[PDB]
Amino acid sequence: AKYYNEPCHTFNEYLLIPGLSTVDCIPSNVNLSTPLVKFQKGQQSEINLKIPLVSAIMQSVSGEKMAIALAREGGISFIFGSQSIESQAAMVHAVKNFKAHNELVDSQKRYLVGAGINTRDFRERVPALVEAGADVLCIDSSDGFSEWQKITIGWIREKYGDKVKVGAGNIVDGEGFRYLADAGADFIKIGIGGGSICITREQKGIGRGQATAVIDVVAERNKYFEETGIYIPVCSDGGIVYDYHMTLALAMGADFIMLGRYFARFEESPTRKVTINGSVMKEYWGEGSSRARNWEGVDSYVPYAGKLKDNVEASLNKVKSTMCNCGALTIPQLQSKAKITLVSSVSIVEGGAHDVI
Amino acid sequence: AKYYNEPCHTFNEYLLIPGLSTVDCIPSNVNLSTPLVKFQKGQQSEINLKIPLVSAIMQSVSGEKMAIALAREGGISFIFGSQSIESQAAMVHAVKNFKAHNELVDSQKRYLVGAGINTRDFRERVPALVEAGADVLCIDSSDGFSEWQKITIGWIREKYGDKVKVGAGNIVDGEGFRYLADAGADFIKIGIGGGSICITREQKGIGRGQATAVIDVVAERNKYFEETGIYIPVCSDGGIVYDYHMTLALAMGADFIMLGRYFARFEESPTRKVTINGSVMKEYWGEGSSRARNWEGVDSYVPYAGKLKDNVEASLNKVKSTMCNCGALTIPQLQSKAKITLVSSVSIVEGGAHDVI
Amino acid sequence: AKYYNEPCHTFNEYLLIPGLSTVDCIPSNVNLSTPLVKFQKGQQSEINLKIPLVSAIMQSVSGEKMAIALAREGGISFIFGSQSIESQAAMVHAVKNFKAHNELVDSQKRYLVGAGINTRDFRERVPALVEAGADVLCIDSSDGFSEWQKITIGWIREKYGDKVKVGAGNIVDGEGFRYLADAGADFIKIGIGGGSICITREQKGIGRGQATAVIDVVAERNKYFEETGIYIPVCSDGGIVYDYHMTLALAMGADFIMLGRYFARFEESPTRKVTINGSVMKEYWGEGSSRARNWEGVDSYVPYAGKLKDNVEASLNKVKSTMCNCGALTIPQLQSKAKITLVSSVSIVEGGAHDVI
Amino acid sequence: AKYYNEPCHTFNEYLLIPGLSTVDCIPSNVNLSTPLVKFQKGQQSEINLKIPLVSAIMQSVSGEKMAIALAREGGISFIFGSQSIESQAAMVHAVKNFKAHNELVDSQKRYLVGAGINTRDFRERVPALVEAGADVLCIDSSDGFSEWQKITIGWIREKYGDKVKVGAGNIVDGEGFRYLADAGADFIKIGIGGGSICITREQKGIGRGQATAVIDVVAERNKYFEETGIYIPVCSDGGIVYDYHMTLALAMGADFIMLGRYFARFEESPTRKVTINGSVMKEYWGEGSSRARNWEGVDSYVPYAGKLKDNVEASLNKVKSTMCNCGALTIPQLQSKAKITLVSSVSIVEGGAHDVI
Ligand SMILES: NC(=O)c1ncn([C@@H]2O[C@H](COP(=O)(O)O)[C@@H](O)[C@H]2O)n1
Ligand SMILES: NC(=O)c1ncn([C@@H]2O[C@H](COP(=O)(O)O)[C@@H](O)[C@H]2O)n1
Ligand SMILES: NC(=O)c1ncn([C@@H]2O[C@H](COP(=O)(O)O)[C@@H](O)[C@H]2O)n1
Ligand SMILES: NC(=O)c1ncn([C@@H]2O[C@H](COP(=O)(O)O)[C@@H](O)[C@H]2O)n1
Ligand SMILES: [K+]
Ligand SMILES: [K+]
Ligand SMILES: [K+]
Ligand SMILES: [K+]
Ligand code: NA
Ligand code: NA
Ligand code: NA
Ligand code: NA
Repeated sequence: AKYYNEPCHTFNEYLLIPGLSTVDCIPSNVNLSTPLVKFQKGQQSEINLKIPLVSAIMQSVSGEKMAIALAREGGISFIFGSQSIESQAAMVHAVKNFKAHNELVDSQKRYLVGAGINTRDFRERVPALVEAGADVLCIDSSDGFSEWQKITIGWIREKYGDKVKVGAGNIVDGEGFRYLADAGADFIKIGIGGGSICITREQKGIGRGQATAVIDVVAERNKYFEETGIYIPVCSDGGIVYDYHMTLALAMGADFIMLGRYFARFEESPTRKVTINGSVMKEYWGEGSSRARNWEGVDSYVPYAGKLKDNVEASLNKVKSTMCNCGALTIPQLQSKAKITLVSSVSIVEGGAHDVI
Repeated sequence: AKYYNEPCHTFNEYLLIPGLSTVDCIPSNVNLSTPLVKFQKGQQSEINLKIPLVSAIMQSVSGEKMAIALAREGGISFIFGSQSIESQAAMVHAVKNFKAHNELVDSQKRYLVGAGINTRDFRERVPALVEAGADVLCIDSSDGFSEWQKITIGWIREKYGDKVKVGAGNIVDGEGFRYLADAGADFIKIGIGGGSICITREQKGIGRGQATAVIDVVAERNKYFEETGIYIPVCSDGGIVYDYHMTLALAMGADFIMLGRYFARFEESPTRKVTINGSVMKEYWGEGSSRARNWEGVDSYVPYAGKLKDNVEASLNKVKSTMCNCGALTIPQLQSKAKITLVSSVSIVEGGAHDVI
Repeated sequence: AKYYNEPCHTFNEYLLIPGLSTVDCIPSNVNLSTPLVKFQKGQQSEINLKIPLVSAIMQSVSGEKMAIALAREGGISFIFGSQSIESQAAMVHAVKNFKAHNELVDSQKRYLVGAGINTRDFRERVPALVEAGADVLCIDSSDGFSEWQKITIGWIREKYGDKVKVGAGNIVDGEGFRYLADAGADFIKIGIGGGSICITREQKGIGRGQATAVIDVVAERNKYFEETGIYIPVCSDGGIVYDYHMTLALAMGADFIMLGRYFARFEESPTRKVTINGSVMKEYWGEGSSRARNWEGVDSYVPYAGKLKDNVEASLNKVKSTMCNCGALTIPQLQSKAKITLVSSVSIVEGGAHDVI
Repeated sequence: AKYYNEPCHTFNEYLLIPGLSTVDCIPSNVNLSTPLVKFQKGQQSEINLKIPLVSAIMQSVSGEKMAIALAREGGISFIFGSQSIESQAAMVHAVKNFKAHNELVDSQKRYLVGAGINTRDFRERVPALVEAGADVLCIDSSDGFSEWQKITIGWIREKYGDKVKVGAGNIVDGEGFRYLADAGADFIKIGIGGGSICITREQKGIGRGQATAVIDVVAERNKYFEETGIYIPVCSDGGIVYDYHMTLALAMGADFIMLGRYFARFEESPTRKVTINGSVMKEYWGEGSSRARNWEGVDSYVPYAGKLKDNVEASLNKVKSTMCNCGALTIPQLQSKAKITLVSSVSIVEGGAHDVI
């Protein structure tokens, strides 16, 4: 077997060390634009998010309401594919024809929307999603290091060339990244085991600390870019617990972030808002739960947070403020200048409130 | 004294990183056969289990019912030797003559069964077990790095040559492995302190993290094979808490796994099924407890799990699925291709369900 | 991004190993004097504290009463600047004209006092503080690695030359130290995230273990001194939980220590003494709490400790005793001779009371 | 300041890995004799304990009854010196004249006994203890790296030559050992902060993990022996929680072990046996508690264990059994052959009972 020199680490084990903050860096001047799909050296991506957040490919997260609400703020949603082809295409169509500052739209001013696909019924599902107006697709899987994803991407390329964009994943190391890169993926998703509703141990025991996974994949992605001139955006998927984890993921090299729990708490998520003992909650279940995969996972509740807009603004304002502490006005600048330290196992306590009531 | 460069680690500190999964790897095509006794380069073992699981040499685990139930699924039980010679031989005889898909049997279609022996009354116990029809024997001890085991194996070789198979142990490092290998053991058992009912600290303070023990012994076993052309199967004994620990043990190099608690929960274990406050439990005590060694250990209860068959199928289906994630269709292929990472002390939390009710 | 070879550590992870204690080292012979502002090689600081403790620039800590009480014992307070310019100058004036063994005073025998300033209204606030009689100033910020601090110090130098002393901060590494050193700071404050009422994670995720921060900054400060002949005193700000942490901070190289919670517990702090369920407490809130910054932080209570005098004497007696264990009669000697070890993550338990009721 | 490459570790972080156990190693053949005072290469110590245990220099542990009970089993007690010179000499006299298999006695068949002394009144206390018949003395201090101990030992040598034996300590590193070795100590005590009733953090913050301290001192002691031909026995004082910690301390190089809590639980300790809510306890307080030092520490209770004899036999039987697992028939052989591993921070759980009720 193959072993590694260091153990893997998660986002909670890292902190950012400030860099020189100049007079021109104030939160309002920070640009959070980021590429969504691959491009060549010297070019710009054909699709750029206005904010680095995308909603998870989950029944309890990315419905039509979510897709519209997020696109309005500059991000994009990936309508879940764990439903009939007709039902998914209907949601995509509804988002693209909803209009019949930071909004993410196409040349026709329609909100952009993505859709998840599987390695099984893609020959029928992909055409339907394309006709419905899907702007980008993404193969939804816990282990993207599979010949099945290569086959799926291959079929798409042979039928649509590079006109149809498709992300692939998930992978957690350089080898997995390279395999999907060579396969033709437009963006690669990183993360196995980090999800809030994913209990690795009680399952297959496959995974890797999210921080280590991102750092490793990003190194391989940068090596790949230098070798081929092709820049492939990567997505840190899962493991975001606190707002600063967003800043860390981006600083470590991720172009954008995929979140489930974070968005499930909003009014726009497709789940039911239920009031339990005085506390308004929202349902949240993983795609691996029996409650979903049958149309491996856990079913739960998340505290109601209200409308997406206000929460995203608050989260990103903190990200922007932190970026200025690090001397960065853009994500690429943050990825270049960030100083990231690991924190001791025997600590973390000093970081939070201590010795006070 | 002699010290080591790194601290020892247990199974809970590791995770598997996926490899390339090909279209031909589906759980149903995975072969879990594995060698039980030593053989020379170019040969196959005289005894191959159909599944890599064997039941512990314990009064509360391996009785005749267990031996039949496990052999039926492809594994083998080691009838406890902590009973009279006549009583143990009777159980072996009963299993071998019970018949008077994955079943593990001899050339006469009779279920295979093993039996534990001690370094004290072997001159009388071994002959009885052989006559009763025992297919394999195993010296039962917490510290197999003993001249007593060499003497026992020597007596068996001098009286039966290589016709009677005998495992030895337990050891936790290369030196212990080599000593028993040179002594003539047919397979060597690994593990001291990892058992669920073994409290190292409150005892002698001897032991080693199970993962480190397996990894070290396997390295020595492979070195031994290259030097002598002799391949000696090794058994990871104890420390299995979750199904994925099985996959890890095998990936680290163990040919098969010995479990106590896992099997004690089944209907076929020889202990009493007792109902406590609405919960059906099964008794489970270690061989070191006063309740047993007198015909150092703890006496306890384990949740009733039902029939062995359904539980083993579920566990192994998960192992097979994980093997496919790692690109392995067989155990030897898994041992060659597995990518195994240690996880941070400051983590493991991200791995399970978090920040959700 | 830039990474580090080792994770950061906090004070609780360290212990001091005794050195040779001579017959002349008794607590009463220990000198705790220390420089407050920069000077050149061969010179002495223009301001030397008689004890290495200064009170935090906080509304709930450094009022006029605190400043007088601390100066009387040899330390200095930094009157909070989170109030009107007129109100702050009034407190400074009151301390300087209060008289109208270890007392810290000027050439006119008046108690010394400091005052915090911000990078916004300094053109008006600084002149007022100078006229009021402020002996030293200090820019109050969580991230001192800013062009704003360079501008502020520059304005002060251009208007007052080196006659007005001004500390800057906070920083946590060599780069931040060097930036403020070159900018002209008279002393540099170290620490981000360590404060008792600062919850890093629930904020920006910026910071560094206090011990590592001090050690790193001190190394850079010593390198700077060797290069330029300029010695810049540094202050360890925040993270002090136990008295021995004071000894550690000083041993690691800090010239003095800034504390908030420690002083808030005293009768002289400007907060209200409230009795809760039989326990007398004192209010304590961070400068980042809404309760303060509006004239990011937490509001709380700290156990009443009584008068400052008796508590400081007790704390420093322990520091002096420990210094003698280390063979040091002065702080510089402690910084040169201290033997400091990190303690295992798997321990710390042996250090406290254990296995006894 | 001086730093170290590795953090310090405690006994709970280590486990012993078995070595070859021969047929001649059974508990009853294990010899636990060990030297108490220094000797030259090729010689034997003038005083050899029959068991490697000595009772702490504490009011709540080593009284006349304890000294007699322990000497009867082969160990020695150090009558506390935190009492009047007359009172301490009386206890020593009573033990030496009490008679007016493994018993530790002098040439006159009288039980051996030790006595603690301080660096203050030794000019009067030492003569009294010598006349009373003390067999060995030991300077009692938390930080033995002091000129005061050198002076004390010097006075003893000048007045009695090498006829009066005197141990010194405590120290935790090679430098401290060497200082006391050159000063003339007959044996050196190791340990600061490990005591069960010693709360390092709430005090001076001085100390070192006991395991690391012993290992380091032993290395220096062996280097010293090779340089001068003088072998100085060392004592591991404090930190023993479990019986196996005894085996570890000895395996790491300590010639004998000093314990407080362990002995306080016995009928022979001088404290009161009190019954609390159905549980018989014994009082136990440190020498640093106000309750003692006035004729820094904690006052507590320890579960009654009964007579010393039966408990010591049980503890040492386990030590002997473990020694045989390691292939050692004597302490020196154990120190030469022991294989000692550190255990992961993320573990230790596997070592104890787990996943069972
Ligand atoms: N285990 C499951 O049932 C399940 N369902 C979704 N997921 C993963 O978790 C991610 C969401 O993580 P989180 O809630 O944001 O921490 C998804 O984008 C996906 O990669 N896991
Ligand atoms: N300490 C005891 O009393 C005792 N009895 C059995 N054992 C060990 O524990 C193993 C079972 O571990 P577990 O229950 O499967 O974790 C046995 O195969 C044996 O090696 N230990
Ligand atoms: N986060 C806040 O609201 C806040 N207010 C003050 N502080 C920091 O905490 C320090 C006090 O730390 P402590 O209470 O002594 O641990 C201050 O000197 C300052 O650097 N932080
Ligand atoms: N801190 C105290 O008040 C005190 N009193 C005794 N001690 C130390 O603790 C040792 C006993 O440790 P323990 O109880 O056996 O863990 C003593 O031999 C001594 O070195 N410490
Ligand atoms: K900055
Ligand atoms: K795979
Ligand atoms: K000392
Ligand atoms: K052995
Ligand atoms: Na904090
Ligand atoms: Na998880
Ligand atoms: Na302690
Ligand atoms: Na165990």
